[PDB]
Amino acid sequence: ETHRRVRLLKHGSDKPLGFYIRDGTSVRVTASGLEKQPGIFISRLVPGGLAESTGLLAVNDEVIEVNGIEVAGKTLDQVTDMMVANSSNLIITVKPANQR
Repeated sequence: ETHRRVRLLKHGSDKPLGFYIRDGTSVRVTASGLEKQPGIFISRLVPGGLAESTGLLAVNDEVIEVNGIEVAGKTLDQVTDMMVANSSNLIITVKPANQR
């Protein structure tokens, strides 16, 4: 299965998380069919940050959920709000676009 839950930030609140996110409409084949929906993707991944430190995610990768709570279908505000709340434990689940 393509997605893995990665925890970003368990030590290092001084340094940046090391990644940026982006919103785009993702069309996937779901139980509903081909459905295009708001989705968050990795926009930039920065070396030196926790994202690169885990190095398990890539910029092409698509975000599924954060801390156990789905972001697939939420608004960019809602998902960022997750991340701000999950600042002590940012767990993001992504799937690579080029599969795993």
